[PDB]
Amino acid sequence: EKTFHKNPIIKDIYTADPAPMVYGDTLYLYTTHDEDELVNDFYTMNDWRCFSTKDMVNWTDHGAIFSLDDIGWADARAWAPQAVERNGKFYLYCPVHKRNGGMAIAVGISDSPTGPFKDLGYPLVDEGDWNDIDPTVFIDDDGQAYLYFGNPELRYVLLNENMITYDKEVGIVKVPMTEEAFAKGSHDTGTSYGEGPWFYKRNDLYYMVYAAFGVGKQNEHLAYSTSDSPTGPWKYGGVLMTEEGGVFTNHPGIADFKGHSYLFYHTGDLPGGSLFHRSVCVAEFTYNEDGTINPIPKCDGVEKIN
Ligand SMILES: [Ca+2]
Repeated sequence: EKTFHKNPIIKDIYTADPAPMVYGDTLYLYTTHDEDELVNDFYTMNDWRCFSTKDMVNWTDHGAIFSLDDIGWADARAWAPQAVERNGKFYLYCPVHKRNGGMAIAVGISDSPTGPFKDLGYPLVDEGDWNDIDPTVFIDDDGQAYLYFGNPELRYVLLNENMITYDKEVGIVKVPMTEEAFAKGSHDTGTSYGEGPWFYKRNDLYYMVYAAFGVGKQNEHLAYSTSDSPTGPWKYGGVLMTEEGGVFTNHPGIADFKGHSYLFYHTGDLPGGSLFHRSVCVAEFTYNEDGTINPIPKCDGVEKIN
């Protein structure tokens, strides 16, 4: 019986920007995909992948579940996604380049967590600028869903119950980009907030985890902030994972599965790995009693769970 799985999770394909979703007895891990053959020696990202597990050590590869070619209005940049389930359907939020436009958020819909996903037909969020990447979605206890996104500015909308529209009266809301919320740092706002927001609630505390840029630093680390409310005010928490052992990017995804807590992240540790050929990894961790989280070291692998 296999009882351990050594990182990186998947070894025959380069993956990044992990977004776990637990539904019932199964954890589904959605990722971006760094092509084996790079175009112009640079990031080459066309489709999204899904890998599932029932036990954290045996993984099933579902291949491409959605792609830029499935989105009629988008031409480039299959960037960090997140999926969510609601009312018997699965929604995949994907940041992409809108042809002849800026960065927009697509929503794909499927009756299955492993697709194939069908694009809505037009963008869900489309402000005309280049900020709105790396969406994260969470459905709160009161039934209100939120969609956060952005680099270098964190923004959100209130998603409606159908998950394919948002409240246009509230519109797109900007988060104040303060040191109080996101620490001092080297990103465009002068705070450490970078990209890859990951929004959720656990035991009456809300969390915003993100890729971050420290003062005087070039590479991303992972950090987090907290709030008593889903829309703030956000207060800086601390470092969740340092840059050590990583590549220029890191990107967080957190899930509880069968009573255990996991941080998914990425590195360039696969054979032939690099900043453009990444690999998703996972570390188990535990929360402090007061809801804070100590820094998580990079991890050799995880144990089977039941
Ligand atoms: Ca993400």
